[PDB]
Amino acid sequence: VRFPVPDDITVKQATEKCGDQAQLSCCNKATYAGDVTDIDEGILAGTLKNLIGGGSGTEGLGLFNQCSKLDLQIPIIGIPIQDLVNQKCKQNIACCQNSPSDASGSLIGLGLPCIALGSIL
Repeated sequence: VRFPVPDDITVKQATEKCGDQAQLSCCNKATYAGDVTDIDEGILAGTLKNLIGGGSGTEGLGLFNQCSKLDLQIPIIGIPIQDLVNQKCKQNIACCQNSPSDASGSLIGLGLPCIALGSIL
């Protein structure tokens, strides 16, 4: 992971940070679009930009493979538990678009389009 997620970010906070259409996912393999030439970062950035809203961090954007989604813990279930993403994950933590579109989604199923949360800070 080139852009690590702050250890003090809970799974809930991380989800809020990446937007309502994004969920944290931990992938064992990561391909960044700017690191490879056969992938157009501009296309991926276009769709992922919707999750960024306002900011810049395409340097952590690309295709993520061998990934598993992180399930949200219950926000304050009586006990004030602060479930930190780095505490349950030892894999590359990224935020993935939970919107199946036929543009930059269906015809590029070589991996999961996601962005490293550390890139959007």
